[PDB]
Amino acid sequence: EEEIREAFRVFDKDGNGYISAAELRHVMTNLGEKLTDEEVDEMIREADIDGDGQVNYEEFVQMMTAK
Ligand SMILES: [Ca+2]
Ligand SMILES: [Ca+2]
Repeated sequence: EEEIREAFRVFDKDGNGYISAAELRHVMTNLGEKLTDEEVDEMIREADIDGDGQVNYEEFVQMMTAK
């Protein structure tokens, strides 16, 4: 849907394909709830399921969607 994807398009402001923790916090800002840098690091954790040291779009799905 646009909600998830298109807002994700705004989320990736640069459209680089890759999400940083800092951008997680952006999405968090969009979400209303803004967590601090500390938590943003936890965003790497919760968002980084593949374990590459980065947050990607696939993982953006894997974080919310999960399994
Ligand atoms: Ca980005
Ligand atoms: Ca990753």
